[PDB]
Amino acid sequence: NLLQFRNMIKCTIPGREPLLAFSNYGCYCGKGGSGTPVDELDRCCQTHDNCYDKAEKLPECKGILSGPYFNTYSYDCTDGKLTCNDQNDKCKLFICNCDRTAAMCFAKAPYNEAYNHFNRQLCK
Amino acid sequence: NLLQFRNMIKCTIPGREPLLAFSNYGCYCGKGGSGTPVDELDRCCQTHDNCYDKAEKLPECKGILSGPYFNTYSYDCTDGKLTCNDQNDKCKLFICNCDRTAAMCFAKAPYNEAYNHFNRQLCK
Amino acid sequence: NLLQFRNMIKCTIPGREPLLAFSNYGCYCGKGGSGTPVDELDRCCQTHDNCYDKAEKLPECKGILSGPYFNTYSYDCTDGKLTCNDQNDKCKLFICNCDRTAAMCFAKAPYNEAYNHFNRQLCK
Amino acid sequence: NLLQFRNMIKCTIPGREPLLAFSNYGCYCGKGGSGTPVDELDRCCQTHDNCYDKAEKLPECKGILSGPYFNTYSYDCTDGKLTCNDQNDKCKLFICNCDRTAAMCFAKAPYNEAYNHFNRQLCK
Amino acid sequence: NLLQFRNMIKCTIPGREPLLAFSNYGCYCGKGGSGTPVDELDRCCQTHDNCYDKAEKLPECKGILSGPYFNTYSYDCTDGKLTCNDQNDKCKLFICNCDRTAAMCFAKAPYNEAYNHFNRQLCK
Amino acid sequence: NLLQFRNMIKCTIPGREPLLAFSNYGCYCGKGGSGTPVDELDRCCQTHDNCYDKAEKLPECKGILSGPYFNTYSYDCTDGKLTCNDQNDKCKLFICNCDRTAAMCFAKAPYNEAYNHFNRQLCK
Amino acid sequence: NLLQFRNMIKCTIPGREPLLAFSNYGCYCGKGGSGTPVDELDRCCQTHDNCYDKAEKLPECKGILSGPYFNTYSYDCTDGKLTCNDQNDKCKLFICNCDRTAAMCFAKAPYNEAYNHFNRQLCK
Amino acid sequence: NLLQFRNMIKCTIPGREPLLAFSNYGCYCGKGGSGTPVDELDRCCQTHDNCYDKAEKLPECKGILSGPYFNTYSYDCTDGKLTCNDQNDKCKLFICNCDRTAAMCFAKAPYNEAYNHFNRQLCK
Amino acid sequence: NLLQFRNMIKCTIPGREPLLAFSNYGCYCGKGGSGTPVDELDRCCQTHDNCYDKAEKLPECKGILSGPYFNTYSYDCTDGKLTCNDQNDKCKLFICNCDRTAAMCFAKAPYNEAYNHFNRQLCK
Amino acid sequence: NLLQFRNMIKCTIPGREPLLAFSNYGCYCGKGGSGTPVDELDRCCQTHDNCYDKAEKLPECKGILSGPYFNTYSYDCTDGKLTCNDQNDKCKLFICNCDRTAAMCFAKAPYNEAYNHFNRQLCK
Amino acid sequence: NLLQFRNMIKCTIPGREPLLAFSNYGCYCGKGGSGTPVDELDRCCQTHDNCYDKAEKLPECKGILSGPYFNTYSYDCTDGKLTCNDQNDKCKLFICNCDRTAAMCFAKAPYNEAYNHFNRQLCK
Amino acid sequence: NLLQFRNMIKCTIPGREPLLAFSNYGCYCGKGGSGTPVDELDRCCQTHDNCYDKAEKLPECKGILSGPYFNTYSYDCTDGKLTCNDQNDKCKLFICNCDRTAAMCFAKAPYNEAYNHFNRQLCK
Repeated sequence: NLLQFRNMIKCTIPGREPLLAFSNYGCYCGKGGSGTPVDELDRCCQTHDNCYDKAEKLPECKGILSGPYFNTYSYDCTDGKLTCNDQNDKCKLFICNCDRTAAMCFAKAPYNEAYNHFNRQLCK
Repeated sequence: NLLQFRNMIKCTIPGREPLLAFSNYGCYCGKGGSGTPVDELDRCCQTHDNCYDKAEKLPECKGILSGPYFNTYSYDCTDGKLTCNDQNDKCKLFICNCDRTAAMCFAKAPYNEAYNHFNRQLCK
Repeated sequence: NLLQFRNMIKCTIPGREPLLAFSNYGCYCGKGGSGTPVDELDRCCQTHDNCYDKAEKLPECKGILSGPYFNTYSYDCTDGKLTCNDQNDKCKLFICNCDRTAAMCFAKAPYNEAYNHFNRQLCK
Repeated sequence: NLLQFRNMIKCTIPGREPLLAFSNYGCYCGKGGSGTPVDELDRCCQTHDNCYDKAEKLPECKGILSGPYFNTYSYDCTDGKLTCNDQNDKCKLFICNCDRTAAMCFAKAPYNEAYNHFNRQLCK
Repeated sequence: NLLQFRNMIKCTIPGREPLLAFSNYGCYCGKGGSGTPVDELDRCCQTHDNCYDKAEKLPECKGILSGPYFNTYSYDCTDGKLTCNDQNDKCKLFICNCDRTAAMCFAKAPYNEAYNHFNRQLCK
Repeated sequence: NLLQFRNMIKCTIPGREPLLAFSNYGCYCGKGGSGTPVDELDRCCQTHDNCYDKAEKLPECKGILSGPYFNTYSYDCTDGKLTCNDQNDKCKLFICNCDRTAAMCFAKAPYNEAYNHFNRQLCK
Repeated sequence: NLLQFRNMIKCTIPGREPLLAFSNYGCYCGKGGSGTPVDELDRCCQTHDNCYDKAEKLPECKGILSGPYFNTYSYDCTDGKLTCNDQNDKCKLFICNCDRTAAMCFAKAPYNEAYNHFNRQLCK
Repeated sequence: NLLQFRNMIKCTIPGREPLLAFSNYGCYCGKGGSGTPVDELDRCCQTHDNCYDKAEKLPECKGILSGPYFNTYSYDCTDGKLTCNDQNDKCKLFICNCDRTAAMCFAKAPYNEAYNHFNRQLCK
Repeated sequence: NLLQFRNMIKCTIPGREPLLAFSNYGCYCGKGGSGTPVDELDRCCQTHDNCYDKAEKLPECKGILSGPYFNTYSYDCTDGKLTCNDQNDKCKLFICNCDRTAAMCFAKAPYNEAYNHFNRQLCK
Repeated sequence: NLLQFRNMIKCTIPGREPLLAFSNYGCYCGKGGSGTPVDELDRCCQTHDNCYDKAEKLPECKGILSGPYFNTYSYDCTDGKLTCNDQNDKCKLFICNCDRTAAMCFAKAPYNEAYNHFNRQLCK
Repeated sequence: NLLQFRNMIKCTIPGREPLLAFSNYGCYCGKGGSGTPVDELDRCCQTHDNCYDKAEKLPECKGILSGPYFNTYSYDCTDGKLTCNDQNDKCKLFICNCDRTAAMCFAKAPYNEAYNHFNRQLCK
Repeated sequence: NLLQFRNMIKCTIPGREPLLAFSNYGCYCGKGGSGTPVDELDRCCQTHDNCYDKAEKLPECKGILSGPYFNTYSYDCTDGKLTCNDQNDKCKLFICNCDRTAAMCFAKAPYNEAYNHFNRQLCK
């Protein structure tokens, strides 16, 4: 779920509040992005969006609150490494993997504070 | 067209008024849906949406009123079956199948009054 | 960018103001469209959208103002012929081609004065 | 229903796409009729509007989809003429006549393209 | 006034909270008209609007808060029956009758739960 | 026309600027209408609105700018008395008469300054 | 309810229309206000708000339309004197008192014609 | 946090999706409520609001994301009983207690589906 | 008044322009705040807001321009101290303290550039 | 006034309905202004606007309804020639002259129908 | 600053609350000046507006809070007269004169309460 | 055009992304004026607006897309200097100069980071 993704970011990027840094960044980080990513971080978010889009169509993703925002999956953060532990519910597993890949993608990307709260009318 | 779609539902589901049962059901049945389906029926509607999405991009679909909402196709309902009788117009034939498939999917799926008039804010 | 795109059209269709003939044409011309294209011209605009969609995902396209709307590419118009000059900047080459392809398409397709300033509520 | 109305227009007026010539003409043709008719054609649309208004207060009209826009009646177009064949359902018969009368009024009236795409703020 | 009207309904139909059963029923109940009444109950509401329409035209009705919504009239509910006690003020009498007639009409008409929270888009 | 009605008011009520007193008065004077009139003057405007509604339906009324707002008629104000002079154009004559009886009605009605810019939501 | 409140004021201040004198007065009169009261009258309206605030929290106030705006209480006005008659329904007694107290306050306080239709942007 | 409150409700009320039942109920359950509670459940939500309001002012509640919506506290749900385990962070403890009291309050209150998605204009 | 408040900040904090440092800091500094403070400085602003809230309800605060935003009090800044010299006007004396207290709290508290121009969506 | 300017245009340009051709033309003709004129006609309107801006500053111009929109001046249209006749009221004379030179300017400028209802966002 | 402007008004005009007599008079006094002045007083406000417009382009005016609304100048009001005492800061001196000139213009001009709370749609 | 203007700035000031440093600086940079320029940099922007204002008035500027925002001019940036190559088209020359002058002005003026993302509310 939303909070689990936030915690996954804390796992890959210690000491830095994810909501207070990735919530509204560039053209895709945050809520409903469009256009072209302003950098590598932003593209991580663009890809994250696409993954979620895929989850909504996944055969196994069906049911109340089974959406990426509310669906609670099982994962572990051990020594800066994340593992998705779901075996039975493949929807929770797909979702977990979307967040894992993203959190890890965020960790390998330069973060520019100037791109925070970017005017999205420029994202076309 | 949509009126034909409604009548296709009546064919496979005589016991219901399509506009009261599938107008605002789940996250995909009815005007613009998003998020992930709440159940099997909702999924039928999501798939329907996709089919219409494909219909618009189909090469055979061209010209005014060739869209799934208004394009009139030829079909038949005899003993609750539904047969798409278009052959020369591949566009109309495609849209017809979108409707025949969804209509049979609607009947071959459970209905949950609890998901009718669904709170779509719970779809993400 | 779009301003360059307008001039490319002026390069391929000398006799007209792109903003008066192609910005409210059919279902897709002019951006912000959907549904089924009404004719060949309308398809041109649709494949032009798709093209912009791909540009926003091209790996080579990252950075402030790298989007197809505002990204300034290098090109030339000599003897009714358009040439995209970009070379090492693949992103800005791809966009230049999107616009090039559309401008030549607009020119080869018949123009239907009746489809200009099209309703759009009819594109469903 | 509206789609049937369009076809009734094609009957009395073969050389025209109804949705392109009457869906936005004068002050009453098409959607938001208000003010004074610009011409005889425009008046046909005001009458039509009034007829539909009567249709909704006809004691015989009642139930889901019995409105002029969605109610399907039985009619005929043979060698240029229109015949309303409803007998039992007087609600359909009425709606059918609303449409038939407007269709013949459209054909028997002058067409002024200067009045197409009319600036309705001039209707007051 | 409207608050009194709700109580008149509680008078002729004891168990229901008028605001839950008659606020979004069919095309006309709960104010906001258009379309064709879906059933007898819906008729009652359309007739109720008409009544309010006339009230706003009665010579006897003028002055601040003389409208049917806010004009407080004199009436009584005893042993399940409604009595309009206005004599000296014809306007208050007319309005009180509009509400009385409507309350009795609701009580006599069948209540089709399927039509509650009805989608007005289908009233055309 | 608009300016003529204003002058007709100056003819029947010397010493006032019609646009400064009848612009937003009560519930029907000006632009909007709705509810029950707050007094006689307001009722005069209510009746005026209705007369204008009848002119839009008048057979003689049809042509560009032949609406009450812009249609210039022929009238006379001589010694506080108004006379409508049109003989050839019955639409202009009807409009002139709507303005004339309204102006005369205004003159017989007490004007309450407190009703200026009345909160029209209280008009129900 | 508010309509009853208006009549209570008419009971205590015979010579005026509550809606013309107390709905846009100062900073607090008329609901939807804040800041510092401008005079005694304005304080009356403030303590009337506070009173409504307490009513929404009174344990005895629960149920559809139990709020101070729409809850109909029992009361009487005889010889310029207001009496709240409710007895076993404590909620509807408390509200009746809120309105009673305000109406007597309005009457005892000086009325400042200059503070009517007050700016409010000045209430900070 | 938000999700923890949701899970606390599942603890006190097994078999029933909290977001799908309490998210938009009555006048206070959900987001920013006003007026008077429609029943006991609703008041539980009114009180919950007040508790949160208190937390925002609690001396110990200070810091980024230490708000009731995002602040993750420690609690346990064992055999339908909830316990708040925080000892060090008194802000997390206050918040936990707000949710605990509410979840437990919800469990002792009749739930009416008709009050779900209640028109809040009636909450005054 | 607010200009005086600004100058009180300059007194205790010569090294800053109050409008660039405390205009949009945290969740409470500046125009309308909500949620819980991000830090000690933010808390000073929350407390300030409350003080102003009290100022409005103070009995001694009455009349036009007696609000904290525009009410001018008498005070003094000598060697970075700040002394409220009002004695006869208790309202002005109260507001002055609100400002003196917040001003000294601002100086006796840490400043975090990371919380300046804070994303208030993170305040709940 | 408004209607006079319209008639002045009919004087200089017979065979056209000024409100039907100059209402929303280019970027300055009508109501709005902004940007660069699309041609000479548009420039005439741009200049007109400026003349009106000068009249509002004219010393002689002051009094209720003495603005360009409502101020009735004295002029003559004789054989396609316009003459401003005011001598006593210099404000009416100035206004008349703004309308006169504009009407004459319109007559010397080519009228492009394609510029009607121009998308004013392209005017920057 | 504006508060100083108010006091300058109290100087030349002791028997009036500036915020109640000039904050919404005519077409220019107070806030959204546009159109033609209704009277001499109204003109004083248009001039004032123009002066402030000049103040913002004065080369001597620059920096935070140097605008006419927030910039504090030094002035004097003794036995009814106003004296601008700024010498070094020519920006303040200018603003001060803008205010002084308007204040004396207000006093030396007629006051028409009929023009208070003016309907600015009559300004065109 | 604006896109060219951004590049002219990249010419005279290599390291900054113009959109990050000059889009929300002071009161005038980034379009949207009013107030008094805060510093030399802000002056540059105000002067730039003025320039655009004049451009919209140059006799030499007419036709679709001749405005300073979208009018594409001919220029060159070589070895850190800007050259406007327009000769045949004075309008394009004027605009090109407006941008050139501005770019050079930005480069010469001090950049006060504290004024970036400045609150326009303080420009009054």
